[PDB]
Formats: sequence, structure tokens, C-alpha cells
Amino acid sequence: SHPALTQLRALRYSKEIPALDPQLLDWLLLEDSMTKRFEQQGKTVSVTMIREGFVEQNEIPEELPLLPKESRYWLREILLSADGEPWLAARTVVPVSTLSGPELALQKLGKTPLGRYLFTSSTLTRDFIEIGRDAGLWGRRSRLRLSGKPLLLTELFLPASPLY
Repeated sequence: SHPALTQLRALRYSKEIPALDPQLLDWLLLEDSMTKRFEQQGKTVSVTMIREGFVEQNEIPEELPLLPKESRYWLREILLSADGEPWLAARTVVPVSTLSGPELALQKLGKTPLGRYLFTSSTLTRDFIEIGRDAGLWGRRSRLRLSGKPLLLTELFLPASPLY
């Protein structure tokens, strides 16, 4: 567990995207994880692994309504740091049926940070994104498809990040 992941789990989402200033929407609707955009700020990015493993439905109560109902899921919870400073917390939930073919590598990522630069083989698409907030902080959750196979990605932007 970790205090940033506990705050991530409390985000409250709105069905409709709020009319935020453009600079902030540009960051939140980005069509990729934040890895390369944070590197773009002139920073080295590293992952701190908070939890990785197969879990059952009882452990993903918030993501379950957006994904197929299956017996098991791959859960990945990390902290991403820019030059040693935490900038973001993220939680990814993958139905085990998405872990087939090339997508099985999502399982062995470890501390490599997620990003489109790594999945040049599959067709990547997003069929849903919502923005959320909890006490001054922004976050978002999306349903991405690799080769048509779904996964849920939730990100929380910590106050030290460039969105604030």
C-alpha cells in the first residue's frame, strides 16, 4: 500500500469533461502514459513498484464495472518519480484474457515505465477517458485497448508535477 495510492483510489469522476483551461486539458487528454512527456521537461524518470500481481475481483471494485468479469486480473500499482521526486501515482488493471500474444509482456514490465514507445507492435486505442479530482488534486482514468483487448489505467498527478 502507499499514501499516494490511497488518495488515487478516492478520486471522484465526472461523466463529462470539465471546461478547464487548455494547458491543463492538454496534459489530461494526452493520448499516452506520462513517461515521455515528463522526460520532455528535462528529467530522468524512474518507477517505484508499490504492488504487482494477480488478484481476484474483490480487489478491483472500482475498475470491475468497466472491464470483462473474469476470474483473475493483473494489478500494477506504481509511483513515477522525475529525477528522484514523485510526480505521479498510477494503477493499471488488466483482465488476464488481455494477457495473450504480445500483450503477455505487460506482465513482465517491472520497473520499466509504461508508454506507447514500448508497444509498437499492437494497435492502441482508447474508448473512454474521465477526469477526476479529490481535494485540490487532478487525476484521470481510461480504458485503453491493445489489439482490441482492454485494460484500465488510473493516474493521480501529485502536486510536485508540472500540472500545478
